[PDB]
Amino acid sequence: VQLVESGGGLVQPGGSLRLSCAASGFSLSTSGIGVTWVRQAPGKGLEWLATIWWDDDNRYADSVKGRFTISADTSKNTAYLQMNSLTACDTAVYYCAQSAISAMDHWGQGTLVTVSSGGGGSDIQMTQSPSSLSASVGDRVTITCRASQDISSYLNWYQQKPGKAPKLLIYYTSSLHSGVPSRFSGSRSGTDFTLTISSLQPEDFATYYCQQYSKFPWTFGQGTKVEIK
Amino acid sequence: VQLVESGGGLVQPGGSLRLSCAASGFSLSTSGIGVTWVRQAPGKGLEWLATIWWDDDNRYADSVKGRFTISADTSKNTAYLQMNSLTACDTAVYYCAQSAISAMDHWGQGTLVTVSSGGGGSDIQMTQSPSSLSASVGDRVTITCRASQDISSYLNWYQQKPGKAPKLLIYYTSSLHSGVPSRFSGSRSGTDFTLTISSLQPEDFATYYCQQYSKFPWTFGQGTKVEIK
Repeated sequence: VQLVESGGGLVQPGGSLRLSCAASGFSLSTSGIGVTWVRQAPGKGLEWLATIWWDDDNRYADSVKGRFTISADTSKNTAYLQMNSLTACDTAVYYCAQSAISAMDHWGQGTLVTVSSGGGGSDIQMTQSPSSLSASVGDRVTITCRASQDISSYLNWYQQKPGKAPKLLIYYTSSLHSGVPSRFSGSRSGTDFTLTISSLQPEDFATYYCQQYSKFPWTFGQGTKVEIK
Repeated sequence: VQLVESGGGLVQPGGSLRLSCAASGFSLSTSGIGVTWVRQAPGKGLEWLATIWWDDDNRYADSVKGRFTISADTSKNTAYLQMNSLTACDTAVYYCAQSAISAMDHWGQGTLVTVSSGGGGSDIQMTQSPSSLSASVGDRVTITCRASQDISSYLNWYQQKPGKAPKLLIYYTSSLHSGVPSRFSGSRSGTDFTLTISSLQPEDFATYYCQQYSKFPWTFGQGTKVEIK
């Protein structure tokens, strides 16, 4: 028994692909036989996606429901996975496997599906430090942010409280947004950027984010949570 | 200036939603004005999605390209995010924000979009231990796996080598797949399951996965990598 897989490749987001899985040495119409699709994102584990049985019964995972359909064509003795409206989160090696009556056997060799519209470059990665800090009212607080490439001074800082939308604090590295208290300031060293709170006030416990706009895509740091001691 | 957001909610995978963002105190047609959409997955940071400017220029992130479209309706002074073919990975609070000429200001209050077809229950979570182990040829090796609920004996074990498809080793807790060497065995204690390799051979360095089939969705453990010392 063999399952001979084909299809896959690099496709733009929103696009569609059909994977095929030709059965050899058994018939998809035989009572007890099912075909299952499983995927494995790069560096990750195994995720079940869908199973279809000889009697038409079928199940789908929520990760593909409403977008992918599984089928078995008894005239070609081939199973298919029709993927529509693909996203970057669907990037993975996709396997078909024989199910029988219950365990997955005789897996296909897998095919990589990568969903991307990008060139070969990388987005600008913003790294903040620390990811959390503890402070008391009255403390001086400094938060740092660095970019994976030169962004000149095209950096903004935002504050976000739980359950609230972000608020702009500083634009273009050092310009205080009008209405924001002057205890907030921003600076850069040419390797890094710093947000300083000269004397922390009770209303300043929040999460702070940097954001570059040197180029699209605009990207944010991971956030720094300023928490009470 | 205010941006008044509306829309969102709980929607099935593959479905569509339109978010709205009504401008107050400024006009979307004014030179220099843009509207940007940003999202925040539960517990995570901020992700830029798309910007549209008064002069029609626009940019989209790869995470939404081909599926979502942004627009500005000058007759209603309202901006929109049309979301199509939604996935679970799109679950997040979505914000609109005013851009101007460059920083995001006057953010909307955010709306939660949750993409799910599920009831209120949880999938069965399989936890293996350890996630990696070091061994020498000839060693006895034991790998454990537990389920977040009672799966009886409906558990399989698989082996996966780099670049290869998984291979079934044991089904229904303790049944060796024919052709697999007898040094592999499986057992259960009623709280846990164990895969044992009585004497590790060079061909056994691989990653091992457990998998439950008590119910759909079928779920896998995170894997245990058996590596050389």
